[PDB]
Amino acid sequence: TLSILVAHDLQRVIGFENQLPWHLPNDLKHVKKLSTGHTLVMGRKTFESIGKPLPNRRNVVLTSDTSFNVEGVDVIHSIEDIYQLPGHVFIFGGQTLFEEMIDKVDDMYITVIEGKFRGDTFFPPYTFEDWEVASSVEGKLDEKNTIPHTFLHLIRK
Ligand SMILES: NC(=O)C1=CN([C@H]2O[C@H](COP(=O)(O)OP(=O)(O)OC[C@H]3O[C@@H](n4cnc5c(N)ncnc54)[C@H](OP(=O)(O)O)[C@@H]3O)[C@@H](O)[C@H]2O)C=CC1
Ligand SMILES: CCc1nc(N)nc(N)c1C#C[C@H](C)c1cc(OC)cc(-c2ccncc2)c1
Repeated sequence: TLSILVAHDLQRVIGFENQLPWHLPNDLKHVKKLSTGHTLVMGRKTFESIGKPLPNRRNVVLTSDTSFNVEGVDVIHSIEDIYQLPGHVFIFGGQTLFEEMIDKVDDMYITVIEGKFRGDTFFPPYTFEDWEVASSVEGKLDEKNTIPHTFLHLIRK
Protein backbone atom coordinates (compact mmCIF):
# COMPACT_ATOMS: atom_id res chain seq x y z
CA THR A 1 0.00 0.00 0.00
CA LEU A 2 1.51 3.36 -1.07
CA SER A 3 0.01 6.51 0.47
CA ILE A 4 0.73 10.23 0.80
CA LEU A 5 0.45 11.72 4.31
CA VAL A 6 0.38 15.53 4.34
CA ALA A 7 -1.04 18.60 6.05
CA HIS A 8 -1.44 21.76 3.93
CA ASP A 9 -3.37 25.01 4.22
CA LEU A 10 -5.80 26.72 1.81
CA GLN A 11 -3.03 27.47 -0.66
CA ARG A 12 -1.16 24.21 -0.14
CA VAL A 13 1.50 25.66 2.12
CA ILE A 14 3.08 22.81 4.06
CA GLY A 15 6.06 24.62 5.56
CA PHE A 16 7.93 27.83 6.31
CA GLU A 17 11.60 28.16 7.20
CA ASN A 18 12.07 24.51 8.25
CA GLN A 19 8.99 24.65 10.44
CA LEU A 20 5.33 23.74 10.36
CA PRO A 21 3.48 27.07 10.10
CA TRP A 22 0.85 25.90 12.61
CA HIS A 23 0.53 24.19 15.97
CA LEU A 24 -2.21 21.59 15.81
CA PRO A 25 -1.99 18.70 18.34
CA ASN A 26 -4.97 16.84 16.78
CA ASP A 27 -3.10 16.41 13.48
CA LEU A 28 -0.13 14.94 15.36
CA LYS A 29 -2.33 12.33 16.99
CA HIS A 30 -3.83 11.70 13.54
CA VAL A 31 -0.31 11.17 12.20
CA LYS A 32 0.55 8.88 15.13
CA LYS A 33 -2.57 6.82 14.63
CA LEU A 34 -2.13 6.29 10.86
CA SER A 35 1.59 5.67 10.74
CA THR A 36 2.56 3.85 13.96
CA GLY A 37 3.63 0.31 13.06
CA HIS A 38 4.19 1.23 9.42
CA THR A 39 6.63 3.06 7.18
CA LEU A 40 7.45 6.75 6.73
CA VAL A 41 9.50 7.85 3.74
CA MET A 42 10.84 11.40 3.58
CA GLY A 43 13.37 13.58 1.71
CA ARG A 44 16.59 14.61 3.45
CA LYS A 45 15.45 18.20 4.15
CA THR A 46 12.17 17.02 5.67
CA PHE A 47 14.05 14.71 7.97
CA GLU A 48 16.65 17.26 9.14
CA SER A 49 13.81 19.62 9.95
CA ILE A 50 12.31 17.09 12.37
CA GLY A 51 15.81 16.27 13.63
CA LYS A 52 15.10 12.80 15.00
CA PRO A 53 13.29 9.73 13.64
CA LEU A 54 9.70 9.20 14.81
CA PRO A 55 9.11 6.39 17.36
CA ASN A 56 7.49 3.00 16.75
CA ARG A 57 7.57 2.86 12.94
CA ARG A 58 10.15 2.54 10.20
CA ASN A 59 11.83 5.82 9.18
CA VAL A 60 13.23 5.86 5.65
CA VAL A 61 15.14 8.83 4.28
CA LEU A 62 15.79 9.50 0.60
CA THR A 63 19.09 11.23 -0.19
CA SER A 64 22.05 11.11 -2.57
CA ASP A 65 24.51 11.53 0.34
CA THR A 66 26.34 8.20 0.60
CA SER A 67 27.69 9.28 4.03
CA PHE A 68 24.24 9.91 5.43
CA ASN A 69 23.61 7.68 8.39
CA VAL A 70 21.40 8.20 11.42
CA GLU A 71 20.65 5.74 14.17
CA GLY A 72 17.14 4.38 13.66
CA VAL A 73 16.94 5.62 10.08
CA ASP A 74 17.10 3.44 6.99
CA VAL A 75 18.57 5.23 3.96
CA ILE A 76 17.59 4.92 0.31
CA HIS A 77 19.04 6.76 -2.73
CA SER A 78 16.51 5.93 -5.39
CA ILE A 79 12.88 6.75 -6.00
CA GLU A 80 12.79 3.13 -7.23
CA ASP A 81 13.83 1.80 -3.79
CA ILE A 82 10.50 3.03 -2.41
CA TYR A 83 8.62 0.28 -4.29
CA GLN A 84 10.77 -2.42 -2.63
CA LEU A 85 9.55 -1.32 0.80
CA PRO A 86 7.27 -3.88 2.48
CA GLY A 87 3.95 -3.03 4.08
CA HIS A 88 1.92 0.14 4.24
CA VAL A 89 4.20 2.99 3.15
CA PHE A 90 3.56 6.71 3.75
CA ILE A 91 5.23 9.49 1.72
CA PHE A 92 5.71 12.05 4.49
CA GLY A 93 7.47 15.00 2.80
CA GLY A 94 8.53 17.30 1.43
CA GLN A 95 7.58 19.36 -1.61
CA THR A 96 10.23 17.75 -3.83
CA LEU A 97 9.25 14.19 -2.94
CA PHE A 98 5.47 14.86 -3.19
CA GLU A 99 6.11 16.28 -6.68
CA GLU A 100 7.95 13.07 -7.57
CA MET A 101 5.38 10.82 -5.94
CA ILE A 102 1.94 12.38 -6.32
CA ASP A 103 1.32 10.53 -9.60
CA LYS A 104 2.30 7.15 -8.20
CA VAL A 105 0.58 6.78 -4.86
CA ASP A 106 -2.61 4.74 -4.38
CA ASP A 107 -4.19 7.29 -2.07
CA MET A 108 -3.64 10.44 0.01
CA TYR A 109 -4.40 11.29 3.63
CA ILE A 110 -4.67 15.07 3.57
CA THR A 111 -5.21 17.38 6.55
CA VAL A 112 -6.60 20.62 5.15
CA ILE A 113 -5.80 23.54 7.42
CA GLU A 114 -8.51 26.16 6.84
CA GLY A 115 -6.05 29.08 6.99
CA LYS A 116 -3.65 31.12 4.82
CA PHE A 117 -0.12 31.01 6.21
CA ARG A 118 3.12 32.44 4.89
CA GLY A 119 5.09 29.56 3.39
CA ASP A 120 8.05 28.57 1.25
CA THR A 121 7.20 24.90 0.76
CA PHE A 122 4.12 23.70 -1.16
CA PHE A 123 2.11 20.56 -1.75
CA PRO A 124 1.68 20.05 -5.52
CA PRO A 125 -1.59 21.09 -7.19
CA TYR A 126 -4.19 18.35 -7.55
CA THR A 127 -7.78 18.21 -8.79
CA PHE A 128 -10.76 16.30 -7.35
CA GLU A 129 -11.55 15.13 -10.88
CA ASP A 130 -8.86 12.51 -10.24
CA TRP A 131 -9.63 11.69 -6.59
CA GLU A 132 -12.69 10.24 -4.91
CA VAL A 133 -13.50 11.45 -1.42
CA ALA A 134 -13.46 8.32 0.71
CA SER A 135 -14.02 10.33 3.87
CA SER A 136 -14.08 13.93 5.05
CA VAL A 137 -14.07 14.55 8.83
CA GLU A 138 -13.81 17.99 10.49
CA GLY A 139 -11.33 18.27 13.33
CA LYS A 140 -12.73 19.61 16.58
CA LEU A 141 -11.87 23.12 17.66
CA ASP A 142 -10.82 23.62 21.28
CA GLU A 143 -8.28 25.12 23.68
CA LYS A 144 -5.13 23.74 22.06
CA ASN A 145 -6.51 23.19 18.54
CA THR A 146 -7.49 26.65 17.41
CA ILE A 147 -7.53 26.49 13.61
CA PRO A 148 -10.22 24.91 11.53
CA HIS A 149 -9.00 21.72 9.85
CA THR A 150 -10.32 18.70 7.96
CA PHE A 151 -9.15 15.14 7.44
CA LEU A 152 -9.49 13.94 3.87
CA HIS A 153 -8.79 10.44 2.65
CA LEU A 154 -8.68 10.72 -1.15
CA ILE A 155 -8.44 7.67 -3.37
CA ARG A 156 -7.35 7.64 -7.01
CA LYS A 157 -10.00 7.06 -9.66
N1 LIG B 1 5.57 19.65 5.95
C1 LIG B 1 6.76 19.21 5.57
O1 LIG B 1 6.94 18.01 4.87
C2 LIG B 1 7.96 20.04 5.86
C3 LIG B 1 9.02 19.93 5.00
N2 LIG B 1 10.00 20.86 5.10
C4 LIG B 1 11.10 20.84 4.20
O2 LIG B 1 10.90 20.74 2.84
C5 LIG B 1 11.39 22.02 2.47
C6 LIG B 1 11.65 22.13 0.98
O3 LIG B 1 12.58 21.15 0.63
P1 LIG B 1 12.21 19.81 -0.17
O4 LIG B 1 13.29 19.66 -1.18
O5 LIG B 1 10.80 19.79 -0.60
O6 LIG B 1 12.41 18.70 0.95
P2 LIG B 1 12.56 17.12 0.83
O7 LIG B 1 12.23 16.52 2.14
O8 LIG B 1 11.73 16.60 -0.28
O9 LIG B 1 14.13 16.89 0.54
C7 LIG B 1 14.68 16.87 -0.76
C8 LIG B 1 15.90 15.98 -0.70
O10 LIG B 1 15.52 14.61 -0.76
C9 LIG B 1 16.43 13.87 -1.53
N3 LIG B 1 15.81 13.37 -2.76
C10 LIG B 1 14.61 13.74 -3.33
N4 LIG B 1 14.42 13.01 -4.45
C11 LIG B 1 15.48 12.17 -4.61
C12 LIG B 1 15.81 11.20 -5.56
N5 LIG B 1 15.02 10.95 -6.59
N6 LIG B 1 16.99 10.49 -5.43
C13 LIG B 1 17.84 10.73 -4.36
N7 LIG B 1 17.51 11.69 -3.42
C14 LIG B 1 16.35 12.39 -3.55
C15 LIG B 1 17.57 14.84 -1.80
O11 LIG B 1 18.41 14.74 -0.68
P3 LIG B 1 19.99 15.06 -0.78
O12 LIG B 1 20.12 16.52 -1.17
O13 LIG B 1 20.58 14.82 0.58
O14 LIG B 1 20.58 14.16 -1.83
C16 LIG B 1 16.88 16.19 -1.84
O15 LIG B 1 17.71 17.33 -1.66
C17 LIG B 1 12.65 22.26 3.31
O16 LIG B 1 12.84 23.63 3.59
C18 LIG B 1 12.41 21.43 4.56
O17 LIG B 1 12.24 22.22 5.71
C19 LIG B 1 9.92 21.93 5.96
C20 LIG B 1 8.86 22.02 6.85
C21 LIG B 1 7.87 21.07 6.79
C1 LIG C 1 2.32 16.71 11.72
C2 LIG C 1 2.41 17.46 10.39
C3 LIG C 1 2.01 16.59 9.40
N1 LIG C 1 0.74 16.18 9.32
C4 LIG C 1 0.34 15.34 8.36
N2 LIG C 1 -0.94 14.98 8.33
N3 LIG C 1 1.21 14.85 7.46
C5 LIG C 1 2.49 15.23 7.52
N4 LIG C 1 3.39 14.79 6.65
C6 LIG C 1 2.93 16.11 8.50
C7 LIG C 1 4.29 16.55 8.62
C8 LIG C 1 5.52 16.99 8.76
C9 LIG C 1 6.89 17.43 8.85
C10 LIG C 1 7.73 16.23 8.47
C11 LIG C 1 7.28 17.79 10.13
C12 LIG C 1 8.04 18.94 10.31
C13 LIG C 1 8.45 19.33 11.59
O1 LIG C 1 9.20 20.49 11.70
C14 LIG C 1 9.58 20.81 13.04
C15 LIG C 1 8.11 18.54 12.69
C16 LIG C 1 7.34 17.38 12.51
C17 LIG C 1 7.00 16.54 13.57
C18 LIG C 1 7.38 16.83 14.87
C19 LIG C 1 7.05 15.96 15.91
N5 LIG C 1 6.33 14.78 15.66
C20 LIG C 1 5.95 14.49 14.35
C21 LIG C 1 6.29 15.37 13.32
C22 LIG C 1 6.94 16.99 11.22
